Amino acid sequence: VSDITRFLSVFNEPHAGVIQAARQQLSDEQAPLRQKLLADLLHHVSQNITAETREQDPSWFEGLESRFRNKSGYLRYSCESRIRGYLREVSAYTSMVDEAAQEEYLRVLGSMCQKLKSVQYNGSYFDRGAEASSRLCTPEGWFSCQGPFDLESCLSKHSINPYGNRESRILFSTWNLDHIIEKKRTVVPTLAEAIQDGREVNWEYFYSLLFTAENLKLVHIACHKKTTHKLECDRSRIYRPQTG
Amino acid sequence: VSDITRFLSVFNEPHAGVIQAARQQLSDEQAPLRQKLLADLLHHVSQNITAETREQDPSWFEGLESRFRNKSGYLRYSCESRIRGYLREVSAYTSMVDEAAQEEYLRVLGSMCQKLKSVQYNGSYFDRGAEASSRLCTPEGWFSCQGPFDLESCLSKHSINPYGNRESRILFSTWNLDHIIEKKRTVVPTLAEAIQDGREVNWEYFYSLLFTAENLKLVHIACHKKTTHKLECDRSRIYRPQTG
Ligand SMILES: [Mg+2]
Ligand SMILES: [Mg+2]
Ligand SMILES: [Pb+2]
Ligand SMILES: [Pb+2]
Ligand SMILES: [Zn+2]
Ligand SMILES: [Zn+2]
Repeated sequence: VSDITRFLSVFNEPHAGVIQAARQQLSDEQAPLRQKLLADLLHHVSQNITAETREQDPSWFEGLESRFRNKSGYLRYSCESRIRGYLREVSAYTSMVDEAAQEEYLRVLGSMCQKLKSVQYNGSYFDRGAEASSRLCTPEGWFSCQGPFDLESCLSKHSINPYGNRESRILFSTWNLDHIIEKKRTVVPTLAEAIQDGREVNWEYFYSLLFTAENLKLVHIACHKKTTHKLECDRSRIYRPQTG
Repeated sequence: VSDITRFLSVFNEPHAGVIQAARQQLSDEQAPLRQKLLADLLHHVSQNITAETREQDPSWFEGLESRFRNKSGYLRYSCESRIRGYLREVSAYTSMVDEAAQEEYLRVLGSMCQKLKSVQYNGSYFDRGAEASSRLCTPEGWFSCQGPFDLESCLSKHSINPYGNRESRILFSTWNLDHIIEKKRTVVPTLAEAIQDGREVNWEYFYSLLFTAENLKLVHIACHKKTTHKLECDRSRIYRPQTG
């Protein structure tokens, strides 16, 4: 059954008449399953990961505004958006906070924003060619599913390289940056409750929870459990230590 | 280059030691691309489309409530949800309607709901084993991307069988029932404006537009243009003909 090696051998490296071959078998209608595999294979091969600029691989950029000249640049922007989205969701909550603590909330929410700008909304997480302690991918653009929140790794071994294909760039939209300790369900509200407590809040902790890879797992959609994460915040890290 | 035929030949029909083979090459770490193709192949093969009950293929049902015993049944429910979702979105608009026409809107919105219940929210669209003039798939469960709204067919030839795999069932979540004439952008508001007109509204027309395959294209995420569909409603079908 060692057969396969010879198969993965030819179907991996493109630049051949294989691309112009698989396409023919596709045009020439076939069974649903065979058509699938064939469509997938063409996808797998019709790729150009190495290209970085719109000039050398404009296909990738189809549909993206013009400001986007570089791939890393777009993905960086994309990541910044999800995270900026989390910051918005956090402000929207100021209303469900006690009017008495509503001021401090905004004060705290302001600090988190400065720090976010200070780090450029962590857009660094999606762009290869960034410090290795910042990116979530290999310098080639390969991301690995980190498995569901309640597991150590991805049992299916999901991966994806949004950099070498237009469809690939779009599928990455389905990959989620999932909060281990749910942000809406638990972190934000705990944040509110902590600010009303009276003790000085260690907002940096909530920052970690809300916008950092410390509490974010990058998962493929099949590893995004939409069920409740039965986790809670760390009682001991919520408030700033009183220096006795 | 006719090679491939021999390849798609072995990689399509499972039930062999091939499954227990590809898995080994996966465990035995490899290059990112080879690992990809390999992970995908395992996916492609680890399938059981023919199974219909939770009893004969419980793997598929992982994560679904217990009430769901049958596959078609779940997918039917799933479809009904998207469509019921469109009905909600339509009610939520009653507030942005003139108070004077706000009553009729609810009257009309009521009629559409009766008809929807009368047809079971068209959940029929997703379940194989339904009248051939109702399903969007083959009796085996195969759906074909109908390409973007502004095109006749899917150039990439996207297909998917949510019935033979858990991950497959979840990916179908990314496949969208896209309104050709945008519902929020154009149909709903036209509906509101038409009800304020004074002439008798042919609400059945808007029904078609809002909940039927007459105005819904089933597209893979890569064929869901989120750009504006520069279309408008048919001026001549909005109002009921005055019998002269
Ligand atoms: Mg989540
Ligand atoms: Mg749409
Ligand atoms: Pb701000
Ligand atoms: Pb109703
Ligand atoms: Zn995974
Ligand atoms: Zn398509």
